[PDB]
Amino acid sequence: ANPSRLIVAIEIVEDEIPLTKVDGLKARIILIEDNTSEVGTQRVLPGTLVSDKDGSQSLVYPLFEAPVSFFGKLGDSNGMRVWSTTTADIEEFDEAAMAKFKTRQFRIQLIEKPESPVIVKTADQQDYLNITFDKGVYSDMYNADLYVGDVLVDSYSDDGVVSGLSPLYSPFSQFYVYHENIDLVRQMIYDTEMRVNPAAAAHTTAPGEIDFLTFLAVDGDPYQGIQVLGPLDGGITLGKDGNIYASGGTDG
Repeated sequence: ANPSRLIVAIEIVEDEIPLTKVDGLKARIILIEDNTSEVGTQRVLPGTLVSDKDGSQSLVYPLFEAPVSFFGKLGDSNGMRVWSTTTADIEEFDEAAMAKFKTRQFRIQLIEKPESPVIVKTADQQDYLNITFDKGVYSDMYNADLYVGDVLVDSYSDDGVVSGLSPLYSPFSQFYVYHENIDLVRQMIYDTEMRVNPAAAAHTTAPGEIDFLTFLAVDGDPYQGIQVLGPLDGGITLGKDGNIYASGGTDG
């Protein structure tokens, strides 16, 4: 009756964190479980976090949302991984593209259980897809558009034409990005950090360059104005090994 679904969100509050206090942010990645609402209609809402500093309450910002392509509880076997790029790693990434468009480059990969989980290769047979959460970014390195919304489904799909094989379809039928929420979240972290650690403006020159998922700065270094909350603290670790699955699949 109902597809499984993945909704990724971020819970943030203002608090005194440690700076290894100081005034910055307490954040944690969370999943919202809803297969009822129409896709793209999650709201920013107060979470369960409170602030030791001033009694303020956390807010929860839906970031993105992806429905599974097919009915059934088995759709709950679909999920994904996501991580930001860094001028610290083994692989490189499109540094001039980022420069030009002042946005951050991310890698997303689809996965399936049984779990390590199994990696769903893209059509062109790559292990992962290079994306930006912003529109208009075109990469000369990968000669592709990078915007997730425009490219993911399409990339894990293959109508079979010049391919000659059985049409291939993506396990996720659409990737909806909450642009406004993301911009709201990045600004928040950009501001906080420019204040806390103003040298960080050297490579983080725009709010659009903020990694709001794994909270690494471009240089590779985790922002000094964020204190991340892992599973110990009600959170979810994203990243190369950070597995998240769709849910709420119903058979009827």
